[PDB]
Amino acid sequence: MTHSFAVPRSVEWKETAITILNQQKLPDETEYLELTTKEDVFDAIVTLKVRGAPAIGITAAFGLALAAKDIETDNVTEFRRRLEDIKQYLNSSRPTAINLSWALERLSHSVENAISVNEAKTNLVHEAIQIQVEDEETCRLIGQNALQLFKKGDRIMTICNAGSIATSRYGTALAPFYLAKQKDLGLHIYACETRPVLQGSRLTAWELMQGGIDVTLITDSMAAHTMKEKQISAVIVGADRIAKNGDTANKIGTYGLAILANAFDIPFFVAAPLSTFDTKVKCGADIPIEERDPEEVRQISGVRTAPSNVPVFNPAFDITPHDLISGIITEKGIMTGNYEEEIEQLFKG
Amino acid sequence: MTHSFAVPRSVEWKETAITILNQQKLPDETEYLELTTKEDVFDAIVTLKVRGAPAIGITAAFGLALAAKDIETDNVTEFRRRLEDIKQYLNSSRPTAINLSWALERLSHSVENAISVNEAKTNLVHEAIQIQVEDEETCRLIGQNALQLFKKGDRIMTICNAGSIATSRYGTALAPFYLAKQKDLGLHIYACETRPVLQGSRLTAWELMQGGIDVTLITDSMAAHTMKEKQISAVIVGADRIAKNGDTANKIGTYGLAILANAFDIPFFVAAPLSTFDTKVKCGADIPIEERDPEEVRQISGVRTAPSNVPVFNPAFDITPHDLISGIITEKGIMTGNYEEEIEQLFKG
Ligand SMILES: CSC[C@@H](O)[C@@H](O)C(=O)COP(=O)(O)O
Ligand SMILES: CSC[C@@H](O)[C@H](O)C(=O)COP(=O)(O)O
Repeated sequence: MTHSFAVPRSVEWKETAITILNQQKLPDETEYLELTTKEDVFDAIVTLKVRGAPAIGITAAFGLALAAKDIETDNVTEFRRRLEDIKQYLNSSRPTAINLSWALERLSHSVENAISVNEAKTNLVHEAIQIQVEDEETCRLIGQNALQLFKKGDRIMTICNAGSIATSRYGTALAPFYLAKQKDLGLHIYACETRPVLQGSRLTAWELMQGGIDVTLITDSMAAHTMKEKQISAVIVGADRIAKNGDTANKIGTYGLAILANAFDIPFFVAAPLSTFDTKVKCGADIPIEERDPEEVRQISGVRTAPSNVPVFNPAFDITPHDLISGIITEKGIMTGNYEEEIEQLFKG
Repeated sequence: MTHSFAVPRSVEWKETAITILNQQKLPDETEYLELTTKEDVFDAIVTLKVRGAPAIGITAAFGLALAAKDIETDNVTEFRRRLEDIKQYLNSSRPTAINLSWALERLSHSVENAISVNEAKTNLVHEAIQIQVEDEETCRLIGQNALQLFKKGDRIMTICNAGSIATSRYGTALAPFYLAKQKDLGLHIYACETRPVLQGSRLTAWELMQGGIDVTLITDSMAAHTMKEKQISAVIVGADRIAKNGDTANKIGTYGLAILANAFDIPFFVAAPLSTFDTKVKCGADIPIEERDPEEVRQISGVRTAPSNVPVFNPAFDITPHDLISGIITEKGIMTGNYEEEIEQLFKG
């Protein structure tokens, strides 16, 4: 079962259905759903039955393609007109993760020159699938490129869950941990539980234990004391959107970790494929930050941890300025210097 | 009841019983338990049925005095000798907060000249009560001293629960919020839920609303995004033990809060009575950091939030270096630096 990370679990195309692992039922139960309509896909994304930027893009894509089937039309222009309506719909699920819009826009552009309806449908399916297989390679290369940053026995801190179920498989930020365990370098990782949704203790602690990876859980507030007491070597995280300048919007807490890392002068690393980059957003300040249902903070896995009417500020992401970032790892390699210049030279083709 | 903070709820002496608020049940329900044995006081402390440094001291003191009544002996020296076994037992309760040892030690000293066993016993009670009545007055001064630091309409962030039920009454870090409320000084409090025990979520958010204080709940990981997005103007926390150095031992998370505060150039304040200072240790490294059962982090109320056997690191406190401290508020007023020399002057009265 220590190989489960190398197999697709988050989302699978079934031609007539889209099967997704239900992440809200972990760590307790491992259940799979059958999404059949875009309402289902919209619901899975919005309520986090499926989460993690890359995997959300893939699902949204399979979602648009599955839904385009029942678009019984004569015209291709009309087909596009109808297709655009379903796209806007699934795109309004969650704001921050660029991958969502990026996937949808990719499938949209794949039928711009389409000549027939059937050719379009096929295009959508093929383009969706290609997106998934492509994500698999990048994750694989991201895992490789990043491990270069760690020496044997390093203690790495991380936040949220940027692993095998947040992507097609393998993962991004957690990917190098699966490889290091392959190359016997005794890496020790400290996973922040990631409140309020707890992606760290519920998914991260879950999948790494599954892979026979050494992982210790800690609350988020314990970061600082842990960097000191445990002398962690570095901090590696994924991302939901990287601005043209390096500003990375990621799970809420990341920004606090980056400022903490700098204080302890511990390198802070961000790993994410090109699909998560947004070259048209100038800086992090222009990145939409999603604020979710407040009961997220008032309750947990079922019952009360706060009075009912207490007002809460529930942002699901923050922004880490590129200057607190020691490096960003992508499928093409590791950037360090001037990110604006690096981001660009990176999108040569 | 807004004025509920101005009345003792944490611990109350009853000659043949000690009544406390069962803090485990908040905010769900408000329940008082009767403590009648040394084992009870010991249970309530270890299980956090009563918590917060001063309340722990006041409560421990009453237990010692209470258990001393069972001591059968005409020999005063045999009496004190026995008082010492009960004292060690009560003291090995929890290690980090000095108020426990301080109160227990203060009571032991009250009988060292005792000529009679009945005198000594009476002595212990009077001394216990006096510690309680004195904490109330110190809380008052501190709320009134820290209020000088805040202005109308400014946002303040705090952590854990250094208030009304963690002390005799009124509280410390939270004291000024109540005092500001009675004079209509518009203050917006931002409370960190404080994982894994959630004293901020279940206690602070509870007593502040119950006082008409404008409070907003956030997770511990939201602090960085909040200090910037809400333009936080300051941070005020309580304390479990301050070394002659000024190094403050407080609820896990304080340390990171102090460092996030320094980055954002936001003043950081520690509010705590003299009984919380420890001049016997020269710095934070000399302060015992209690590590609690890892279950507090893997689950809550029987609802697990992680794999049941994932390794955990559960420190309930961390150390904030005096350098990251803008000021320390005591019944004596405010200290802004050169702490050693300063608290040194402090204790010569
Ligand atoms: C492949 S994970 C990349 C990020 O999107 C992820 O780490 C994250 O920070 C938030 O994911 P979410 O969908 O918000 O739960
Ligand atoms: C008036 S309480 C101040 C402190 O003792 C501080 O708030 C704290 O950290 C609490 O410890 P706890 O573990 O809850 O007992």
